[PDB]
Amino acid sequence: MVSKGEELFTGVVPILVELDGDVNGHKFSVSGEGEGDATYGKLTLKFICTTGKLPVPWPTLVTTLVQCFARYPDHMKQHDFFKSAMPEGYVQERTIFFKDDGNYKTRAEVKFEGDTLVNRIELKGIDFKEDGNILGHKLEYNAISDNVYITADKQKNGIKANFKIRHNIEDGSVQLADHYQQNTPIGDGPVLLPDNHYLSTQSALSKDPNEKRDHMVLLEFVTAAGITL
Repeated sequence: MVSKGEELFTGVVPILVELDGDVNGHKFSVSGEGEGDATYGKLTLKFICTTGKLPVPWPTLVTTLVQCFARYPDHMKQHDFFKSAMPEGYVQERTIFFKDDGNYKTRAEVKFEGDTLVNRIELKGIDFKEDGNILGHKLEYNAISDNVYITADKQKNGIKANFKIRHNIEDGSVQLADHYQQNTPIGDGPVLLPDNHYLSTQSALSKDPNEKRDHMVLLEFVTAAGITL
């Protein structure tokens, strides 16, 4: 038997992303468009900073800027919280701690508007160092790849996740970003609460050679794993 939300991801689905941010009083907005194909766990997106120059490095915003596009293997389909919450959607909140520097706090709503999957985000960043790796733009425009560790939060009818991203710094060192995540459903309907597992995620960053606005092109693959059969 196929689930309710799962049917909405059987083809290629268009994606819109909108972010409003404020980091140490530098206000900025990002808009993104692309497509997701959950059969393959594949996302292709382009993001543009609509207010001018982005005041933080693009790689720092990747995790914030739609885990419902994860490929869940057939034997793990009963563990896909993200699709089960659709089309009504879910709230995704994070705190992201940059080691020896500031933190981002994010809140997003992820839901369908008609045929389009929308991710609407507010981001607040505080306590960043003006000469640090973030505000000082010392991070490599480099891929990021890691595992998102998911567990159920039966108390909230949702999930929690934790993971670390290691951003490469221009001098060969690493800037750690510790992520803490909570997702909760927006609707009242039932959702699937998973056993422990993870999402193996890889994001490749590139540029559009014809684009003069400050932008990021992204190709991403996301696959669920860690349960055995």
